[PDB]
Amino acid sequence: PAMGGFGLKHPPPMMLIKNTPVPGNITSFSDVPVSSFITQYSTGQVTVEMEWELKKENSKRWNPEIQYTNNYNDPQFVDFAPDGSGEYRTTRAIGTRYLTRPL
Amino acid sequence: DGVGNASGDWHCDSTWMGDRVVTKSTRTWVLPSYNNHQYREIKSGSVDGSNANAYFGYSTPWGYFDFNRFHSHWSPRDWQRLINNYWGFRPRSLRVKIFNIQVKEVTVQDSTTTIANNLTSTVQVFTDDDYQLPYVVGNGTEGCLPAFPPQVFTLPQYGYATLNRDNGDNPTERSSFFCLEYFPSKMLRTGNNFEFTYSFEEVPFHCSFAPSQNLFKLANPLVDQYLYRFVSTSATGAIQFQKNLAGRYANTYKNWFPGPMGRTQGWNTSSGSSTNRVSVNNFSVSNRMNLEGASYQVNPQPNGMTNTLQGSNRYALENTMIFNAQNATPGTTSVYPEDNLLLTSESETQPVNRVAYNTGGQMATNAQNATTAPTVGTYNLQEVLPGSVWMERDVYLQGPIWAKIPETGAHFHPSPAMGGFGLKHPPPMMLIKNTPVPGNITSFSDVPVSSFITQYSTGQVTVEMEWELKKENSKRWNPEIQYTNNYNDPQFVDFAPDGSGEYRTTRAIGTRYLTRPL
Amino acid sequence: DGVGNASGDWHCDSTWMGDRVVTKSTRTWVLPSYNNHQYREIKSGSVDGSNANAYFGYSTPWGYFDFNRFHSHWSPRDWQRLINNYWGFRPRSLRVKIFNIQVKEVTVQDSTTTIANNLTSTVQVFTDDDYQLPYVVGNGTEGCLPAFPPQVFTLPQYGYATLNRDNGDNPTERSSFFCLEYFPSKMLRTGNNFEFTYSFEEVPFHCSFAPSQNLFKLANPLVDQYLYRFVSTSATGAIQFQKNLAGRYANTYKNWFPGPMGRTQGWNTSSGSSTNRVSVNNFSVSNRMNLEGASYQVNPQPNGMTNTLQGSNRYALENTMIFNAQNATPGTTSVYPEDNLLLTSESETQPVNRVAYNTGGQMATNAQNATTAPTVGTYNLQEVLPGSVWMERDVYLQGPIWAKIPETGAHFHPSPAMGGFGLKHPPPMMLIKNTPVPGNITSFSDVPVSSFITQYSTGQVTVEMEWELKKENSKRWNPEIQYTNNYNDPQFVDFAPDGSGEYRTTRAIGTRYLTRPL
Amino acid sequence: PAMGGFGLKHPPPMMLIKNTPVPGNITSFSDVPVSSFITQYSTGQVTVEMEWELKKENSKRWNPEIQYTNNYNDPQFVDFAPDGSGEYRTTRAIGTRYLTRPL
Repeated sequence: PAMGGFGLKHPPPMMLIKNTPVPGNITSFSDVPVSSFITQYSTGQVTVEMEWELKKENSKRWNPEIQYTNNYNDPQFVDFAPDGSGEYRTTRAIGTRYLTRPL
Repeated sequence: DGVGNASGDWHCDSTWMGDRVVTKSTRTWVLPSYNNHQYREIKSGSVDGSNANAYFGYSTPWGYFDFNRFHSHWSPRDWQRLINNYWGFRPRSLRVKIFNIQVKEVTVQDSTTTIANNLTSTVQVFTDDDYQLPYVVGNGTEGCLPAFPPQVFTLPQYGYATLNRDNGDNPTERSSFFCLEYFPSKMLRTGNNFEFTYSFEEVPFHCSFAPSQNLFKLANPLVDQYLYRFVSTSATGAIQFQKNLAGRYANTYKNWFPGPMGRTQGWNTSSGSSTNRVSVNNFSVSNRMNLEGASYQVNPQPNGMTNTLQGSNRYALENTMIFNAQNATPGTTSVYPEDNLLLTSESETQPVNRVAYNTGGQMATNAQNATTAPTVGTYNLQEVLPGSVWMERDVYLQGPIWAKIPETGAHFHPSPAMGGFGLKHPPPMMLIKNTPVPGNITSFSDVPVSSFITQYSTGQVTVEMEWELKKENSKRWNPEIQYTNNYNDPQFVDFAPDGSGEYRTTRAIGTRYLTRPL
Repeated sequence: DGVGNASGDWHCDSTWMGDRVVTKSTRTWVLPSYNNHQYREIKSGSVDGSNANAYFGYSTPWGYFDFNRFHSHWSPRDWQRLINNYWGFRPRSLRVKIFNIQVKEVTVQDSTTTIANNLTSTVQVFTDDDYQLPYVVGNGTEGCLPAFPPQVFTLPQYGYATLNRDNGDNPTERSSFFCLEYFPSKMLRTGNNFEFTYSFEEVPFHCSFAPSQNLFKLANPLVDQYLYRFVSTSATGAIQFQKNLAGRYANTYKNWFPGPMGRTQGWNTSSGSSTNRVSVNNFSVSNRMNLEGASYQVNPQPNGMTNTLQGSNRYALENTMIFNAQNATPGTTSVYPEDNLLLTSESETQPVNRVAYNTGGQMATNAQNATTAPTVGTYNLQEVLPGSVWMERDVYLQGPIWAKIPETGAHFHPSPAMGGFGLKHPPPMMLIKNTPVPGNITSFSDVPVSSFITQYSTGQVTVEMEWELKKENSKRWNPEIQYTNNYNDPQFVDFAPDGSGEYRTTRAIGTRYLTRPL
Repeated sequence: PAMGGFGLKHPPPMMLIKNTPVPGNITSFSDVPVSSFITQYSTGQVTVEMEWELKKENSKRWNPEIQYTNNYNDPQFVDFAPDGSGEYRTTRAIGTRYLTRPL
């Protein structure tokens, strides 16, 4: 995929969900479908647990490498954490390419 | 399990069984929805003219259970029955349990609030077993199970201060944010109950006995010492000696030394108010330590001293623990006189610890020649010396049980300045919050929902501790001192509710009543 | 083991056994002490007026063994015996061995050099099995076991270029330094020997056959096609069709397409020198790719083309592999004419690959209306299309065997532009150096010693490969073309030493002689 | 120890070494010890293999931590690597306190 990630022939199934409808006060027959419904909404919890496989790095590089570090100067707030109002802040886009390898 | 079936019973008793006593306390709590289910970055700049009051941290939507006060496990009559008969004790086990939960949905619709109970709402609960979160339980903070069983209490809100920068309200690159939802909790609906058990590491007993011998009067007062002492110099500069007679403890050779000391100031209580200097703001003239460029008051100073000398009204107030008879409301900045305040006194230690308002001693300031005379210089602070002995602060019914020792790596004699037991792995913190239930949302928005139904929860909490006791075996002949209900012209009964139903407690009961020959 | 006992024998032969041939070659090497036992940071700025020549890297004190040329395993007569009888081959195993080592101590004392042999000196040796070091073996670099067994060779010095900054001689934060002493070597004194074995992954055979059918003449030339083709438009704009007759391959419908192509320029060899344009510096007018803001010449271009059209003297020199008959010395910047140079020709592929100096084809540039006429536009480059077929470059006796595929993650058709087999895990690199022996030091100094005894080492190296062959089973009637020793008026024998003892090789023997019906 | 490290009651033994002396050409008895020696020196290899025990970090910190990173600007040379002449360079003193822990 042009946007990064893993291309899959059979990716994780789509999980759809909806609130089964409950009719309002109907009082007479009509071969026409009922259109009066009680307004409802649902809430709940969802837990998703993934397992990943990792590829250990085994380099014989001598000098030190580059790492992703929390390098800010004169921080007025902590990144990746909620601010005064309770809104989550994220000022950086952390990628994945930090370690190196001799081509 | 079920809605119409109780999750647990109310157990609240004590059971003495020889060298062990098991206490049990149940209480009703109430948990508000703090911070509307959000995390807020709380911060403060220098207040009161002291940049030590400047912090940076986070307030969470969680509340916690605190069982770190003695009067949450002991009744005044079971405390008394302990301090009059044993030489020490130490906690052995713990076993908390939460049950009979009830979530209520509040609604202010139409300027009129209607409290209905939600049967499907949950409550989240987890114990921090590995000590991965900032511990806030052992710092003398309010919010513990009330002293009186009938009383219902609100759980306090969790929050913590993390590293701030240059004594300001800004963070450093090391300031950390802990997400509590990132821990595996357990969810409870009205029919469920939570259980948790723990066992203390070996800790040394607390010593609930006072010494009946002065540390510098351990020698026999009938026999003399076979040691001599330099007493003076003759006109010929020749040094002269004299034998150490019997009963002359001012001159005997000693083997052990009193413990650490740091002079504080002493103020006279009521009787002597006249003597105290008038109108003094202590802050400017108090004992303070500096940490990162800020001055913090170190009350109640390190262990090894006695705030008062038995028989006097003078007090080393900064070396004292001061509680309050009548419980107070949050945010009170009112100035109170000594009356309704319980000033603890550690004088049953005077035989071994030094007074905190006197000079610790005198030592030499120079070297005497055929010219210069010998000079001495009194010192105000002396720290630990090899071969010194002291007694630790005492515990009170209204005081803290344990404290967590900071895991820095190096420390000396881990005993909290406020009394209690210092522990490497203290009883886990038990957090709890009301799982949020969204209001009427009607459309997608990648923005998080902010409309919530207002709810609160109630329930019961039973905490059962087991203690180990150290039996007293003294061959004292005459009778000892006991803690007794000695009041004169009682207008009310102490440790009991008054006319309105408010619990009264006019005394601070300590632990040092029995004695022991040093 | 012992000083006066040989570590190994000299095995050098070939052994054909059906579908397998095992070759064996032994050679004598010499290892200098490079960089006086030190690591140096080598770097260059833009040279020749091209910042692509600007690098930054490290030269180490190690030397390595390179067996990546065919004539290091095959004699000219065993090569010939292979390309005349088989349809392909591929390597199966490898087994190197170093023995009969001898370290010599050189001394120039008194303006006179005396070579004595040190019996206690060692030699260090390790193979990079996990590919943790920069691979430098498969890049057409000199330093491989000589072609002729009698010849003694010096091992080349190891070194590598790492990331440089902005096409300059400075490093980036990602530039890496690899310490080779940080690998577990094996030490050898005169009586020891080193062994090492390896086995290639499955790789597809090389196809040593030329096609005997044009790709666009696969249809039967007697039968017509049942398909029609738009031939023209009538005066009424009405489209007209016509059937595809037999033998008219210009118009038949095809099923397969030739492969990729990228036009290079074509230059006429001697015979036609007159035609070539006079005095042209190719650099400015060559095929080049840009990588990080620098222009690199991409010789010999990607696979899928033929540098020449059989029967002509014109050559696509940038799509050609050019070797040298008479081996040359390091640092030579002399300009050479075609004479003593072996220009390889890939024309036995012309039936399937396109010429590199002609336009690849024509396609449409617009849309015809009642106004505009149909227009075509010749293209110079076309990459891979679905349903295309091509033949890979051929291998030569004097050319490379394998190449290492860069482990970036994504790649298409891993076949090295210089021919050979592309491998994910190619034969490990075998490094070797002379363990240093300090001069006369006489006092401590936390500074490393820089005075060393000058030494060099000699020894033998045997490398035995096993190859798999693909038997030819053709039902061709007439005789085929073979590689034959066809010289006229020979003044010397080829592939043999001349009067002085120098090995001659006037031909570049390829591999495509046999044929196959497409 | 005031200089850091581990204080030990029985630290790794000291390993001493010297070149056994070889006398020069002596030619007659003398109850006096010989003082004429052949000048010599020795060379060799030394391998030292230590085993260390590590304490895994298990923090529930959310935001990212600080790491030791190869953060240089306009590098004229690579650190922790030999320069043009072959001399090893080291411009930084790497310590050990990077991760954090709630007191």
